[PDB]
Amino acid sequence: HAKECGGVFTDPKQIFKSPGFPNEYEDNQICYWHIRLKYGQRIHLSFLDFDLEDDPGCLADYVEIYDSYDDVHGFVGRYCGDELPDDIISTGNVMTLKFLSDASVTAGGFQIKYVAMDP
Ligand SMILES: [Ca+2]
Ligand SMILES: [Co+2]
Repeated sequence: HAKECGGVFTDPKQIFKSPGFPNEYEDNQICYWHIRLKYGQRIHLSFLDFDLEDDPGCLADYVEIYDSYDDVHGFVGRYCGDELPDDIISTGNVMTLKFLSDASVTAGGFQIKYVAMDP
């Protein structure tokens, strides 16, 4: 139980896993993680593991990161393949992660850490 993932996260620190990790993710997976810390705090995001389906535009499988509390504002990047994306630091107290896999081809998945940064 199961292909369940995401929600809102307000703790100082957490490691997000792709559903099933360390098993490969499944097809047709969508997950949203919304990080919200205290006003004045920022988010240091780091990639422990990253292995998704690869294609030139990441049109199939991807993890998207937003420097905001939605998946509309402050788009920082879209990632796939087996390269570890560089660390991401938020400009504010909010960050949004979206994972999507399409109908075919799976890979190892990911573990992504965030930690609070104080002023
Ligand atoms: Ca796929
Ligand atoms: Co606007």
